[PDB]
Amino acid sequence: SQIPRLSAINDLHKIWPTVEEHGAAIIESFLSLDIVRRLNEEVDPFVKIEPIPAAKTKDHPNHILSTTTRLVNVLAPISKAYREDVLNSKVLHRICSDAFHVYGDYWVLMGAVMELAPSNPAQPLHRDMRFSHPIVEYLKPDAPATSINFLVALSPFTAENGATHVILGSHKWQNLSNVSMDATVRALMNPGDALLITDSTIHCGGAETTGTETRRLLTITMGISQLTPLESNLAVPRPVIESLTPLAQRLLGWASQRSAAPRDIGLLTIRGNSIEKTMNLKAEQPL
Amino acid sequence: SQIPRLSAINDLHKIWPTVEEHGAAIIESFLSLDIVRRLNEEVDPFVKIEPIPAAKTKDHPNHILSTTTRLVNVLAPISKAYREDVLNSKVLHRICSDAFHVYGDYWVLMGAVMELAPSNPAQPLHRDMRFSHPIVEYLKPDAPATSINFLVALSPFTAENGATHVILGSHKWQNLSNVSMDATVRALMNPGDALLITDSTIHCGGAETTGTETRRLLTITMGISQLTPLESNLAVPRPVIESLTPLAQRLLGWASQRSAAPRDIGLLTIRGNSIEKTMNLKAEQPL
Ligand SMILES: COc1ccc(/C=C2/C(=O)Nc3ccccc3C(=O)N2C)cc1
Ligand SMILES: COc1ccc(/C=C2/C(=O)Nc3ccccc3C(=O)N2C)cc1
Ligand SMILES: [Br-]
Ligand SMILES: [Br-]
Ligand SMILES: [Br-]
Ligand SMILES: [Br-]
Ligand code: NI
Ligand code: NI
Repeated sequence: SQIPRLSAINDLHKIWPTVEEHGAAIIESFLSLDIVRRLNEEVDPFVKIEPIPAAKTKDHPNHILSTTTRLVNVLAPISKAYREDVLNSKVLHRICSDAFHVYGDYWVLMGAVMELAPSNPAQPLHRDMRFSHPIVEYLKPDAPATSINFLVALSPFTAENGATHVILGSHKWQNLSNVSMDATVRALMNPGDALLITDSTIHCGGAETTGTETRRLLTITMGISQLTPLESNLAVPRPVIESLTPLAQRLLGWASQRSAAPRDIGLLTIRGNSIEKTMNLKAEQPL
Repeated sequence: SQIPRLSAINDLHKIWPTVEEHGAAIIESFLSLDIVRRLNEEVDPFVKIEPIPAAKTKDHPNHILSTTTRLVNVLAPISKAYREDVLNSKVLHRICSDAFHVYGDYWVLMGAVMELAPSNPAQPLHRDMRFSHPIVEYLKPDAPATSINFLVALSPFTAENGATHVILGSHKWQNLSNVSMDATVRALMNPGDALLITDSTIHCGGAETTGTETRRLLTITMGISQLTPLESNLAVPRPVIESLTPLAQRLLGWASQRSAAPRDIGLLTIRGNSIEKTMNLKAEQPL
Protein backbone atom coordinates (compact mmCIF):
# COMPACT_ATOMS: atom_id res chain seq x y z
CA SER A 1 0.00 0.00 0.00
CA GLN A 2 1.44 3.39 -1.18
CA ILE A 3 1.95 6.74 0.70
CA PRO A 4 -1.45 8.53 0.94
CA ARG A 5 -1.63 11.61 -1.41
CA LEU A 6 -3.80 14.64 -0.36
CA SER A 7 -4.69 18.08 -1.89
CA ALA A 8 -3.09 21.03 0.03
CA ILE A 9 -6.39 22.90 -0.75
CA ASN A 10 -9.43 20.53 -0.47
CA ASP A 11 -8.00 17.81 1.90
CA LEU A 12 -6.40 20.28 4.45
CA HIS A 13 -8.29 18.90 7.56
CA LYS A 14 -7.37 15.26 6.53
CA ILE A 15 -3.55 15.80 6.30
CA TRP A 16 -2.46 15.58 10.01
CA PRO A 17 -4.89 12.71 10.92
CA THR A 18 -3.44 10.77 7.88
CA VAL A 19 0.19 11.30 9.14
CA GLU A 20 -0.83 10.41 12.77
CA GLU A 21 -2.26 7.04 11.46
CA HIS A 22 0.26 6.12 8.68
CA GLY A 23 3.40 8.14 9.72
CA ALA A 24 3.60 9.79 6.23
CA ALA A 25 1.46 11.77 3.70
CA ILE A 26 2.24 13.43 0.29
CA ILE A 27 0.84 17.05 0.20
CA GLU A 28 0.29 17.76 -3.56
CA SER A 29 1.23 21.40 -4.51
CA PHE A 30 2.31 22.27 -0.89
CA LEU A 31 4.14 25.21 -2.59
CA SER A 32 3.13 26.82 -5.96
CA LEU A 33 5.68 26.41 -8.85
CA ASP A 34 6.19 30.25 -8.65
CA ILE A 35 7.41 29.99 -4.97
CA VAL A 36 9.65 26.95 -5.89
CA ARG A 37 11.22 28.94 -8.83
CA ARG A 38 11.84 32.09 -6.64
CA LEU A 39 13.20 29.86 -3.78
CA ASN A 40 15.52 27.91 -6.20
CA GLU A 41 16.78 31.25 -7.72
CA GLU A 42 17.57 32.92 -4.32
CA VAL A 43 19.42 29.87 -2.72
CA ASP A 44 21.30 28.81 -5.96
CA PRO A 45 24.53 30.81 -5.26
CA PHE A 46 24.62 29.83 -1.51
CA VAL A 47 24.36 26.09 -2.51
CA LYS A 48 27.48 26.51 -4.78
CA ILE A 49 29.67 28.38 -2.16
CA GLU A 50 28.63 25.92 0.66
CA PRO A 51 31.69 23.89 1.80
CA ILE A 52 31.47 20.06 2.36
CA PRO A 53 29.26 19.21 5.42
CA ALA A 54 32.33 18.20 7.57
CA ALA A 55 34.63 21.10 6.43
CA LYS A 56 37.71 21.63 8.73
CA THR A 57 36.84 25.43 8.66
CA LYS A 58 33.55 24.60 10.55
CA ASP A 59 33.31 24.43 14.42
CA HIS A 60 29.99 22.43 14.07
CA PRO A 61 30.84 19.89 11.31
CA ASN A 62 28.10 17.47 10.07
CA HIS A 63 29.99 14.08 9.87
CA ILE A 64 26.78 12.18 8.78
CA LEU A 65 25.80 13.73 5.37
CA SER A 66 27.61 12.50 2.18
CA THR A 67 30.70 14.69 1.37
CA THR A 68 28.99 15.50 -2.03
CA THR A 69 25.78 16.74 -0.21
CA ARG A 70 25.29 20.53 0.39
CA LEU A 71 22.97 21.83 3.20
CA VAL A 72 22.12 25.61 3.40
CA ASN A 73 20.06 26.69 6.51
CA VAL A 74 19.15 30.12 8.10
CA LEU A 75 17.21 30.84 4.83
CA ALA A 76 15.38 34.00 6.15
CA PRO A 77 18.14 36.52 5.15
CA ILE A 78 18.71 34.72 1.74
CA SER A 79 15.14 34.13 0.44
CA LYS A 80 12.18 36.61 0.19
CA ALA A 81 10.09 33.58 -1.00
CA TYR A 82 10.96 31.58 2.21
CA ARG A 83 10.61 34.38 4.85
CA GLU A 84 7.30 35.73 3.32
CA ASP A 85 5.51 32.85 1.43
CA VAL A 86 6.78 29.64 3.21
CA LEU A 87 6.87 30.97 6.86
CA ASN A 88 3.22 32.24 6.39
CA SER A 89 1.91 29.06 4.57
CA LYS A 90 -1.77 28.59 5.68
CA VAL A 91 -1.38 24.79 5.04
CA LEU A 92 1.85 24.47 7.17
CA HIS A 93 0.19 26.38 10.11
CA ARG A 94 -3.16 24.41 10.07
CA ILE A 95 -1.14 21.10 10.06
CA CYS A 96 1.25 22.34 12.86
CA SER A 97 -1.59 23.56 15.20
CA ASP A 98 -3.44 20.22 14.50
CA ALA A 99 -0.21 18.29 15.39
CA PHE A 100 1.09 20.37 18.38
CA HIS A 101 -2.13 21.66 20.15
CA VAL A 102 -1.44 19.31 23.17
CA TYR A 103 2.04 20.94 23.75
CA GLY A 104 1.40 24.61 22.74
CA ASP A 105 3.24 27.00 20.34
CA TYR A 106 5.54 25.62 17.56
CA TRP A 107 8.51 27.14 15.59
CA VAL A 108 11.19 26.20 12.96
CA LEU A 109 13.79 23.74 14.41
CA MET A 110 15.49 23.97 10.95
CA GLY A 111 14.56 25.20 7.44
CA ALA A 112 17.29 23.88 5.07
CA VAL A 113 17.76 23.48 1.27
CA MET A 114 19.74 20.23 0.60
CA GLU A 115 21.31 19.45 -2.84
CA LEU A 116 22.25 15.76 -3.41
CA ALA A 117 24.90 15.17 -6.15
CA PRO A 118 24.62 12.54 -8.93
CA SER A 119 25.28 8.97 -7.55
CA ASN A 120 24.51 10.05 -3.91
CA PRO A 121 23.96 6.71 -2.05
CA ALA A 122 20.72 5.97 -0.11
CA GLN A 123 20.88 7.16 3.56
CA PRO A 124 20.66 4.45 6.28
CA LEU A 125 17.03 3.91 7.50
CA HIS A 126 16.69 6.27 10.53
CA ARG A 127 14.49 8.54 12.69
CA ASP A 128 15.37 12.31 12.66
CA MET A 129 16.55 14.34 15.74
CA ARG A 130 18.95 11.60 17.11
CA PHE A 131 22.13 13.72 16.37
CA SER A 132 20.74 16.93 18.04
CA HIS A 133 17.97 16.05 20.62
CA PRO A 134 18.86 12.93 22.69
CA ILE A 135 15.89 13.95 25.00
CA VAL A 136 13.44 12.75 22.26
CA GLU A 137 14.63 9.09 22.82
CA TYR A 138 13.51 9.33 26.54
CA LEU A 139 9.84 10.26 25.66
CA LYS A 140 7.16 7.58 26.39
CA PRO A 141 6.40 5.37 23.31
CA ASP A 142 2.84 6.88 23.01
CA ALA A 143 3.94 10.57 23.55
CA PRO A 144 2.58 12.76 20.68
CA ALA A 145 5.22 13.83 18.05
CA THR A 146 7.23 16.89 19.34
CA SER A 147 8.60 17.56 15.78
CA ILE A 148 7.47 16.87 12.14
CA ASN A 149 9.44 17.24 8.83
CA PHE A 150 8.02 18.74 5.57
CA LEU A 151 10.30 17.28 2.82
CA VAL A 152 9.38 19.70 -0.06
CA ALA A 153 10.52 18.73 -3.62
CA LEU A 154 12.44 21.66 -5.26
CA SER A 155 13.18 19.28 -8.23
CA PRO A 156 11.42 16.04 -9.42
CA PHE A 157 11.52 13.07 -6.93
CA THR A 158 11.71 9.75 -8.93
CA ALA A 159 12.81 6.19 -7.88
CA GLU A 160 15.62 6.71 -10.49
CA ASN A 161 16.99 9.96 -8.90
CA GLY A 162 16.64 8.88 -5.20
CA ALA A 163 13.02 9.68 -4.09
CA THR A 164 12.55 9.37 -0.26
CA HIS A 165 11.78 5.88 1.26
CA VAL A 166 9.32 5.55 4.24
CA ILE A 167 8.00 2.50 6.21
CA LEU A 168 4.23 3.19 6.80
CA GLY A 169 3.16 2.63 10.46
CA SER A 170 6.89 2.71 11.54
CA HIS A 171 6.23 5.83 13.75
CA LYS A 172 4.32 3.47 16.18
CA TRP A 173 7.10 0.75 16.14
CA GLN A 174 8.95 0.01 19.45
CA ASN A 175 10.51 -3.31 18.19
CA LEU A 176 12.85 -2.44 15.22
CA SER A 177 13.62 -6.10 14.16
CA ASN A 178 11.53 -5.73 10.90
CA VAL A 179 13.45 -2.54 9.78
CA SER A 180 14.48 -3.27 6.12
CA MET A 181 14.44 -1.53 2.67
CA ASP A 182 12.09 -4.50 1.80
CA ALA A 183 9.40 -2.76 3.99
CA THR A 184 9.74 0.76 2.39
CA VAL A 185 7.54 2.60 -0.21
CA ARG A 186 8.67 5.68 -2.26
CA ALA A 187 7.67 9.42 -2.20
CA LEU A 188 7.25 10.16 -5.97
CA MET A 189 6.74 13.98 -6.19
CA ASN A 190 6.79 16.96 -8.63
CA PRO A 191 8.43 20.25 -7.46
CA GLY A 192 6.16 21.92 -4.82
CA ASP A 193 4.81 18.58 -3.45
CA ALA A 194 5.81 17.81 0.21
CA LEU A 195 6.30 14.44 2.01
CA LEU A 196 5.25 15.04 5.68
CA ILE A 197 6.77 12.57 8.26
CA THR A 198 7.04 12.65 12.12
CA ASP A 199 10.24 12.51 14.29
CA SER A 200 9.39 8.74 14.72
CA THR A 201 8.79 7.77 11.01
CA ILE A 202 11.60 5.37 9.85
CA HIS A 203 12.75 6.73 6.42
CA CYS A 204 15.87 7.45 4.26
CA GLY A 205 16.96 9.53 1.23
CA GLY A 206 16.96 7.23 -1.85
CA ALA A 207 20.00 6.22 -3.98
CA GLU A 208 20.70 8.45 -7.05
CA THR A 209 21.13 5.79 -9.84
CA THR A 210 21.00 7.86 -13.14
CA GLY A 211 24.54 9.29 -12.48
CA THR A 212 23.37 12.60 -14.12
CA GLU A 213 20.40 13.98 -12.03
CA THR A 214 20.85 16.58 -9.21
CA ARG A 215 18.01 16.23 -6.59
CA ARG A 216 17.18 19.31 -4.39
CA LEU A 217 14.68 19.56 -1.45
CA LEU A 218 13.54 22.14 1.17
CA THR A 219 13.40 20.30 4.57
CA ILE A 220 11.32 22.28 7.16
CA THR A 221 11.47 20.61 10.64
CA MET A 222 8.57 22.13 12.66
CA GLY A 223 8.68 21.46 16.45
CA ILE A 224 7.17 22.61 19.79
CA SER A 225 8.65 25.92 21.14
CA GLN A 226 9.87 23.85 24.20
CA LEU A 227 12.59 22.23 21.95
CA THR A 228 15.74 24.24 20.90
CA PRO A 229 16.14 24.78 17.10
CA LEU A 230 19.15 23.21 15.25
CA GLU A 231 19.74 26.68 13.66
CA SER A 232 19.95 30.29 15.03
CA ASN A 233 18.43 33.53 13.56
CA LEU A 234 20.24 35.62 16.30
CA ALA A 235 22.60 37.15 13.63
CA VAL A 236 19.76 37.99 11.09
CA PRO A 237 19.70 41.82 10.67
CA ARG A 238 16.83 43.56 12.60
CA PRO A 239 15.64 45.30 9.36
CA VAL A 240 14.93 41.83 7.74
CA ILE A 241 13.14 40.59 10.96
CA GLU A 242 10.97 43.80 11.08
CA SER A 243 9.88 43.09 7.41
CA LEU A 244 8.21 39.74 8.45
CA THR A 245 4.71 39.05 9.94
CA PRO A 246 4.43 38.58 13.76
CA LEU A 247 3.77 34.84 12.98
CA ALA A 248 6.99 34.50 10.86
CA GLN A 249 8.96 36.39 13.63
CA ARG A 250 7.81 33.83 16.30
CA LEU A 251 8.83 30.86 14.01
CA LEU A 252 12.42 32.33 13.85
CA GLY A 253 12.56 32.73 17.70
CA TRP A 254 12.25 36.59 17.52
CA ALA A 255 9.20 36.47 19.90
CA SER A 256 8.14 34.89 23.26
CA GLN A 257 6.38 31.45 23.11
CA ARG A 258 3.44 29.86 25.07
CA SER A 259 2.81 26.27 26.34
CA ALA A 260 -0.68 24.59 26.32
CA ALA A 261 -0.59 24.49 30.20
CA PRO A 262 -3.92 25.95 31.50
CA ARG A 263 -2.11 28.83 33.36
CA ASP A 264 1.00 28.98 31.06
CA ILE A 265 3.82 31.28 32.41
CA GLY A 266 5.42 31.23 28.90
CA LEU A 267 8.87 30.78 27.24
CA LEU A 268 11.56 33.43 26.33
CA THR A 269 9.75 36.12 28.45
CA ILE A 270 11.31 39.25 30.13
CA ARG A 271 9.85 39.92 33.66
CA GLY A 272 6.27 38.97 32.57
CA ASN A 273 6.57 40.80 29.17
CA SER A 274 7.23 39.35 25.64
CA ILE A 275 10.41 39.85 23.48
CA GLU A 276 8.37 41.79 20.84
CA LYS A 277 6.77 44.15 23.48
CA THR A 278 10.07 44.83 25.41
CA MET A 279 12.19 45.55 22.25
CA ASN A 280 9.27 47.44 20.50
CA LEU A 281 9.76 44.96 17.57
CA LYS A 282 7.95 46.23 14.40
CA ALA A 283 6.43 43.87 11.74
CA GLU A 284 5.62 44.16 7.96
CA GLN A 285 8.01 47.15 7.41
CA PRO A 286 9.05 46.72 3.72
CA LEU A 287 12.93 46.92 3.60
CA SER B 1 15.58 11.79 58.23
CA GLN B 2 16.66 15.40 57.32
CA ILE B 3 17.90 16.93 53.99
CA PRO B 4 21.60 15.94 53.51
CA ARG B 5 23.97 18.96 54.03
CA LEU B 6 27.28 19.11 52.04
CA SER B 7 30.28 21.53 51.81
CA ALA B 8 30.42 23.43 48.45
CA ILE B 9 34.27 23.06 48.78
CA ASN B 10 35.21 19.61 50.24
CA ASP B 11 32.06 17.55 49.29
CA LEU B 12 31.81 18.82 45.63
CA HIS B 13 31.93 15.30 43.98
CA LYS B 14 29.24 14.01 46.48
CA ILE B 15 26.59 16.74 45.74
CA TRP B 16 24.95 15.42 42.49
CA PRO B 17 25.01 11.70 43.55
CA THR B 18 23.26 12.80 46.84
CA VAL B 19 20.49 14.66 44.86
CA GLU B 20 20.13 11.71 42.37
CA GLU B 21 19.49 9.35 45.40
CA HIS B 22 17.45 11.61 47.78
CA GLY B 23 16.00 14.25 45.35
CA ALA B 24 17.42 17.14 47.48
CA ALA B 25 20.72 18.39 49.05
CA ILE B 26 21.70 21.58 51.01
CA ILE B 27 24.95 23.11 49.55
CA GLU B 28 26.47 25.09 52.51
CA SER B 29 28.05 28.44 51.38
CA PHE B 30 27.07 27.86 47.67
CA LEU B 31 27.66 31.67 47.36
CA SER B 32 30.01 33.75 49.62
CA LEU B 33 28.27 36.41 51.83
CA ASP B 34 30.10 39.08 49.69
CA ILE B 35 28.34 37.82 46.47
CA VAL B 36 24.94 37.65 48.34
CA ARG B 37 25.40 41.29 49.60
CA ARG B 38 26.38 42.61 46.08
CA LEU B 39 23.49 40.58 44.49
CA ASN B 40 20.94 41.89 47.10
CA GLU B 41 22.19 45.51 46.54
CA GLU B 42 21.95 45.38 42.68
CA VAL B 43 18.42 43.74 42.48
CA ASP B 44 16.88 45.76 45.44
CA PRO B 45 15.40 48.61 43.29
CA PHE B 46 14.08 46.19 40.55
CA VAL B 47 12.25 44.13 43.29
CA LYS B 48 10.45 47.36 44.46
CA ILE B 49 9.36 48.57 40.93
CA GLU B 50 8.23 45.00 39.91
CA PRO B 51 4.42 44.94 39.39
CA ILE B 52 2.23 42.08 40.83
CA PRO B 53 2.93 38.73 39.03
CA ALA B 54 -0.47 38.84 37.14
CA ALA B 55 -0.36 42.62 36.29
CA LYS B 56 -2.87 43.65 33.52
CA THR B 57 0.06 45.60 31.87
CA LYS B 58 1.83 42.21 31.25
CA ASP B 59 1.24 40.05 28.08
CA HIS B 60 2.73 36.98 29.93
CA PRO B 61 1.05 37.22 33.39
CA ASN B 62 1.99 34.65 36.12
CA HIS B 63 -1.46 33.70 37.61
CA ILE B 64 0.14 31.12 40.04
CA LEU B 65 2.43 33.20 42.36
CA SER B 66 0.84 35.05 45.37
CA THR B 67 -0.16 38.67 44.45
CA THR B 68 2.26 39.85 47.25
CA THR B 69 5.20 37.85 45.66
CA ARG B 70 7.73 39.70 43.37
CA LEU B 71 9.82 37.78 40.74
CA VAL B 72 12.69 39.60 38.87
CA ASN B 73 14.40 37.56 36.05
CA VAL B 74 16.86 38.43 33.17
CA LEU B 75 19.39 39.36 35.96
CA ALA B 76 22.46 39.65 33.60
CA PRO B 77 21.96 43.38 32.73
CA ILE B 78 21.05 44.24 36.42
CA SER B 79 23.74 42.39 38.45
CA LYS B 80 27.58 42.36 37.97
CA ALA B 81 27.64 39.76 40.84
CA TYR B 82 25.21 37.42 38.92
CA ARG B 83 26.68 37.71 35.36
CA GLU B 84 30.35 37.37 36.60
CA ASP B 85 30.39 35.40 39.93
CA VAL B 86 27.18 33.21 39.76
CA LEU B 87 27.26 32.33 35.98
CA ASN B 88 30.96 31.22 36.40
CA SER B 89 30.44 29.31 39.75
CA LYS B 90 32.86 26.29 39.68
CA VAL B 91 30.41 24.39 42.03
CA LEU B 92 27.31 25.05 39.79
CA HIS B 93 29.23 23.85 36.64
CA ARG B 94 30.71 20.64 38.23
CA ILE B 95 27.16 19.71 39.50
CA CYS B 96 25.51 20.54 36.08
CA SER B 97 28.07 18.50 33.99
CA ASP B 98 27.67 15.61 36.55
CA ALA B 99 23.83 15.84 36.17
CA PHE B 100 23.51 16.48 32.37
CA HIS B 101 26.49 14.53 30.79
CA VAL B 102 24.03 11.95 29.24
CA TYR B 103 22.14 14.77 27.34
CA GLY B 104 25.00 17.24 26.51
CA ASP B 105 25.38 21.04 27.06
CA TYR B 106 23.25 22.88 29.71
CA TRP B 107 22.16 26.57 30.12
CA VAL B 108 19.95 28.84 32.35
CA LEU B 109 16.20 28.09 31.86
CA MET B 110 15.61 30.94 34.40
CA GLY B 111 17.69 32.89 36.96
CA ALA B 112 15.17 34.83 39.15
CA VAL B 113 15.24 36.71 42.50
CA MET B 114 11.88 36.12 44.32
CA GLU B 115 10.79 38.24 47.36
CA LEU B 116 7.97 36.71 49.49
CA ALA B 117 6.02 39.24 51.65
CA PRO B 118 5.17 38.76 55.36
CA SER B 119 2.31 36.18 55.82
CA ASN B 120 2.90 34.63 52.32
CA PRO B 121 1.04 31.26 52.47
CA ALA B 122 2.81 27.91 51.74
CA GLN B 123 2.74 26.97 48.00
CA PRO B 124 0.84 23.77 47.05
CA LEU B 125 3.16 20.68 46.91
CA HIS B 126 4.28 20.51 43.23
CA ARG B 127 6.98 19.61 40.66
CA ASP B 128 8.52 22.56 38.68
CA MET B 129 8.24 23.04 34.84
CA ARG B 130 4.49 22.03 34.60
CA PHE B 131 3.37 25.63 33.63
CA SER B 132 6.07 26.05 30.88
CA HIS B 133 7.27 22.58 29.59
CA PRO B 134 4.36 20.09 29.20
CA ILE B 135 6.89 17.86 27.25
CA VAL B 136 8.60 16.99 30.62
CA GLU B 137 5.40 15.08 31.72
CA TYR B 138 5.77 12.74 28.62
CA LEU B 139 9.36 11.60 29.56
CA LYS B 140 9.76 7.94 30.73
CA PRO B 141 9.59 7.59 34.57
CA ASP B 142 13.34 6.60 34.72
CA ALA B 143 14.56 9.35 32.25
CA PRO B 144 17.43 11.35 33.88
CA ALA B 145 16.45 14.89 35.13
CA THR B 146 16.45 17.40 32.17
CA SER B 147 16.40 20.39 34.64
CA ILE B 148 17.52 21.07 38.28
CA ASN B 149 16.77 24.08 40.58
CA PHE B 150 19.35 25.81 42.88
CA LEU B 151 17.17 27.57 45.53
CA VAL B 152 19.84 29.98 46.97
CA ALA B 153 18.99 31.78 50.28
CA LEU B 154 19.51 35.60 49.91
CA SER B 155 18.04 35.97 53.48
CA PRO B 156 17.72 33.44 56.39
CA PHE B 157 15.45 30.37 55.71
CA THR B 158 13.69 29.34 59.01
CA ALA B 159 10.54 27.19 59.67
CA GLU B 160 9.09 30.47 61.14
CA ASN B 161 9.65 32.58 57.95
CA GLY B 162 8.64 29.87 55.38
CA ALA B 163 11.76 27.70 54.68
CA THR B 164 11.28 25.33 51.65
CA HIS B 165 9.55 21.91 52.20
CA VAL B 166 10.77 18.78 50.25
CA ILE B 167 9.66 15.08 50.29
CA LEU B 168 12.93 13.00 50.12
CA GLY B 169 12.79 10.22 47.45
CA SER B 170 9.71 11.94 45.84
CA HIS B 171 11.69 12.47 42.54
CA LYS B 172 11.37 8.63 41.96
CA TRP B 173 7.58 8.55 42.84
CA GLN B 174 5.10 7.55 40.05
CA ASN B 175 2.14 6.96 42.47
CA LEU B 176 1.33 10.36 44.17
CA SER B 177 -1.25 8.99 46.74
CA ASN B 178 1.19 9.59 49.70
CA VAL B 179 1.76 13.32 48.76
CA SER B 180 1.16 15.25 52.05
CA MET B 181 2.83 18.03 54.16
CA ASP B 182 3.08 15.16 56.77
CA ALA B 183 5.84 13.62 54.53
CA THR B 184 7.94 16.87 54.11
CA VAL B 185 11.21 18.02 55.80
CA ARG B 186 12.51 21.66 55.85
CA ALA B 187 15.49 23.43 54.14
CA LEU B 188 16.93 25.51 57.07
CA MET B 189 19.62 27.77 55.47
CA ASN B 190 21.77 30.90 56.08
CA PRO B 191 22.22 33.40 53.18
CA GLY B 192 24.53 31.84 50.51
CA ASP B 193 23.38 28.23 51.22
CA ALA B 194 21.49 26.53 48.30
CA LEU B 195 18.79 23.78 48.33
CA LEU B 196 19.32 21.75 45.08
CA ILE B 197 16.21 19.80 43.83
CA THR B 198 15.37 18.12 40.44
CA ASP B 199 12.38 18.86 38.09
CA SER B 200 10.74 15.72 39.73
CA THR B 201 11.30 16.57 43.48
CA ILE B 202 7.88 17.26 45.14
CA HIS B 203 8.38 20.49 47.20
CA CYS B 204 6.73 23.85 48.15
CA GLY B 205 7.64 27.32 49.52
CA GLY B 206 6.82 27.35 53.27
CA ALA B 207 4.20 29.55 55.05
CA GLU B 208 5.51 32.90 56.45
CA THR B 209 4.10 32.81 60.06
CA THR B 210 6.00 35.68 61.89
CA GLY B 211 3.95 38.36 60.00
CA THR B 212 7.11 40.60 59.98
CA GLU B 213 9.89 38.70 58.05
CA THR B 214 10.58 39.25 54.28
CA ARG B 215 12.15 36.07 52.72
CA ARG B 216 14.23 36.47 49.48
CA LEU B 217 15.82 33.71 47.29
CA LEU B 218 17.79 33.41 43.99
CA THR B 219 16.21 30.48 42.02
CA ILE B 220 18.56 29.24 39.20
CA THR B 221 16.84 26.56 37.03
CA MET B 222 19.67 24.83 35.07
CA GLY B 223 18.52 22.61 32.15
CA ILE B 224 19.79 20.81 28.99
CA SER B 225 20.34 23.14 25.95
CA GLN B 226 17.63 21.04 24.14
CA LEU B 227 14.92 22.72 26.38
CA THR B 228 13.81 26.37 25.74
CA PRO B 229 14.49 28.82 28.64
CA LEU B 230 11.51 30.50 30.46
CA GLU B 231 13.38 33.86 30.01
CA SER B 232 15.11 35.62 27.03
CA ASN B 233 18.48 37.52 26.97
CA LEU B 234 17.81 38.58 23.29
CA ALA B 235 17.33 42.27 24.40
CA VAL B 236 20.50 42.37 26.66
CA PRO B 237 22.89 45.00 25.15
CA ARG B 238 25.83 43.46 23.15
CA PRO B 239 28.37 45.47 25.28
CA VAL B 240 27.16 43.62 28.48
CA ILE B 241 27.28 40.19 26.66
CA GLU B 242 30.86 40.91 25.37
CA SER B 243 31.94 41.61 29.04
CA LEU B 244 31.09 37.97 30.09
CA THR B 245 33.18 34.73 29.77
CA PRO B 246 32.45 32.39 26.80
CA LEU B 247 30.90 29.98 29.41
CA ALA B 248 28.54 32.71 30.82
CA GLN B 249 27.61 33.72 27.18
CA ARG B 250 26.54 30.09 26.36
CA LEU B 251 24.38 29.91 29.59
CA LEU B 252 22.46 33.06 28.37
CA GLY B 253 21.90 31.51 24.86
CA TRP B 254 24.45 33.88 23.18
CA ALA B 255 26.36 30.84 21.75
CA SER B 256 25.67 27.56 19.84
CA GLN B 257 25.05 24.38 21.96
CA ARG B 258 26.09 20.67 21.59
CA SER B 259 24.23 17.37 22.37
CA ALA B 260 26.00 14.25 23.84
CA ALA B 261 25.17 12.33 20.56
CA PRO B 262 28.43 10.67 19.32
CA ARG B 263 28.38 12.66 15.99
CA ASP B 264 26.43 15.72 17.34
CA ILE B 265 25.32 18.20 14.56
CA GLY B 266 24.66 20.84 17.30
CA LEU B 267 21.97 23.40 18.33
CA LEU B 268 21.58 27.13 17.33
CA THR B 269 24.21 26.75 14.52
CA ILE B 270 24.54 28.86 11.28
CA ARG B 271 25.46 26.69 8.19
CA GLY B 272 27.91 24.50 10.23
CA ASN B 273 29.36 27.51 12.18
CA SER B 274 28.60 28.71 15.78
CA ILE B 275 26.77 31.97 16.82
CA GLU B 276 30.00 33.30 18.48
CA LYS B 277 32.18 32.57 15.35
CA THR B 278 29.64 34.01 12.79
CA MET B 279 28.96 37.27 14.76
CA ASN B 280 32.68 37.62 15.84
CA LEU B 281 31.35 37.76 19.47
CA LYS B 282 34.09 39.05 21.88
CA ALA B 283 34.36 37.95 25.57
CA GLU B 284 35.83 39.51 28.80
CA GLN B 285 35.81 43.11 27.38
CA PRO B 286 35.39 45.26 30.56
CA LEU B 287 32.48 47.73 29.87
C1 LIG C 1 23.53 9.92 5.15
O1 LIG C 1 22.72 9.42 6.21
C2 LIG C 1 21.98 10.24 7.03
C3 LIG C 1 22.15 11.62 7.03
C4 LIG C 1 21.39 12.43 7.87
C5 LIG C 1 20.44 11.87 8.74
C6 LIG C 1 19.63 12.66 9.72
C7 LIG C 1 19.92 13.89 10.22
C8 LIG C 1 19.01 14.45 11.23
O2 LIG C 1 18.68 13.72 12.16
N1 LIG C 1 18.45 15.67 11.14
C9 LIG C 1 18.47 16.46 10.03
C10 LIG C 1 17.30 17.17 9.77
C11 LIG C 1 17.15 17.92 8.61
C12 LIG C 1 18.18 17.95 7.67
C13 LIG C 1 19.34 17.23 7.90
C14 LIG C 1 19.49 16.47 9.06
C15 LIG C 1 20.80 15.77 9.23
O3 LIG C 1 21.80 16.38 8.84
N2 LIG C 1 20.97 14.61 9.84
C16 LIG C 1 22.32 14.16 10.17
C17 LIG C 1 20.28 10.49 8.72
C18 LIG C 1 21.03 9.68 7.88
C1 LIG D 1 2.00 29.53 44.82
O1 LIG D 1 2.16 28.21 44.31
C2 LIG D 1 3.08 27.89 43.33
C3 LIG D 1 3.76 28.87 42.62
C4 LIG D 1 4.69 28.53 41.64
C5 LIG D 1 4.95 27.19 41.34
C6 LIG D 1 5.88 26.74 40.27
C7 LIG D 1 6.29 27.45 39.18
C8 LIG D 1 7.16 26.78 38.21
O2 LIG D 1 6.83 25.66 37.83
N1 LIG D 1 8.34 27.27 37.79
C9 LIG D 1 8.98 28.33 38.34
C10 LIG D 1 10.37 28.23 38.42
C11 LIG D 1 11.14 29.19 39.08
C12 LIG D 1 10.52 30.27 39.68
C13 LIG D 1 9.13 30.39 39.63
C14 LIG D 1 8.36 29.42 38.98
C15 LIG D 1 6.89 29.67 38.95
O3 LIG D 1 6.53 30.83 38.81
N2 LIG D 1 5.96 28.72 38.97
C16 LIG D 1 4.57 29.06 38.67
C17 LIG D 1 4.27 26.22 42.06
C18 LIG D 1 3.34 26.56 43.05
BR1 LIG E 1 23.09 12.66 2.40
BR1 LIG F 1 15.19 12.77 1.03
BR1 LIG G 1 4.45 32.37 45.90
BR1 LIG H 1 10.98 28.44 48.41
NI1 NI I 1 15.83 11.90 7.83
NI1 NI J 1 8.76 24.93 42.93
